[PDB]
This record gives sequence, C-alpha cells and structure tokens, in this order.
Amino acid sequence: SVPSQKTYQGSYGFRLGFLHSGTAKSVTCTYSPALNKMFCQLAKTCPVQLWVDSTPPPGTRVRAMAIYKQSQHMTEVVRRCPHHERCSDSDGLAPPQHLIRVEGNLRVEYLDDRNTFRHSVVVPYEPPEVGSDCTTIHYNYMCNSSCMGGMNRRPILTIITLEDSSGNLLGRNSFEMRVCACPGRDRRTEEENL
Ligand SMILES: [Sb+3]
Ligand SMILES: [Zn+2]
Repeated sequence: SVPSQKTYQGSYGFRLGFLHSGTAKSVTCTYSPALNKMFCQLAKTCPVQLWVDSTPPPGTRVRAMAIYKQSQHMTEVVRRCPHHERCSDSDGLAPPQHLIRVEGNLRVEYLDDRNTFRHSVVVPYEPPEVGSDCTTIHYNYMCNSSCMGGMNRRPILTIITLEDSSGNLLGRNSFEMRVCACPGRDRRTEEENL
C-alpha cells in the first residue's frame, strides 16, 4: 500500500519552515510557497526547518521518505538510478540506493522497510540552538529528477514525520521536490505558469 501524506500538526504543533533564498542563478537550494515545492542541485545542502509550539520529549525522531506524486506511480518505491547507485560518492553511512541522505549528523540512521521496501532516513530531534526558533536538518538528494532508470522526470514528494522513541506518529508534513541543475530558473519558470 501507499504511505499517508496527510498534514498533521499534532500535540506539539509540528510544521515545516524554509529559508527565503530567492531565484538568483547562484542559489543552490530554493523553496516555492506557491507550489509548496523545493528546488535543489544534486547532493547539495537542502535545509528543512522543524517548527513546534511545544518541545517534544528527548529521544523524539524526525524521518524523511520520498514517494511519487502521481496516483499511477505511488506504489513504486522511489530509489536512485543504477548509475548514481554505482557511483563512488558513499559517505560510509547511507545505503547506495537511497535518494535522501542527511549531512553533518553522525547519529543518522537509514531504513529499508522489510514489508513495504520503502527507503527512509531518521535523525534524533534536537531543540532549536540558542538564538533560534526552529531546528534545521541538512538533507542531500543524490539523484536528478531527469535521471532515466530513476525518477525519469516524475514529480516526487518528501514526507517528514515526527515520531517518539517508540515510533508513534506525533506529526506529519510534506513538500514536492525537484533535483535540477538551475533551481533558481526552474522555480521562476514553474511560478510563471500562474
Ligand atoms: Sb533544496
Ligand atoms: Zn540518478
């Protein structure tokens, strides 16, 4: 079956925030509120902000999972193309088939679900650093949207679930993802069709 993508703020008032980076040619990662769509270059830092009304307990965990947006493709597992799967860009932690990685977190953990075969990456929730109102996770996407043998120009969603130490759903949110060479231009072009 297909993982739930239904928004759920839950007890702790869980929602996602994004940097306001604009669409200049030099930008590596930019978000479109209009499309609720993130545009990142291959393997480059993709900051996602966790916002809460109340601090969840210690041992709370944040999980990222990719699915295909279109109904006909939803049952197919999102994974890296054979080319990117084979290439030597391994960090020693991430499985080579996994699209979504986390950088600068040695407590990162990766799951091949034994039932659904779905890929996900999970880190411990940490409260905001002193002088901050949200928690930032740096994701890396390791395959282009245009990759034949992979996503093959098919739109994907990233599902961020907040869960406790025992794996109970606390909150869920989602955003569309495109991995492309010129994020600035592509966002500006996709917003032009409004
Ligand atoms: Sb990005
Ligand atoms: Zn690829």
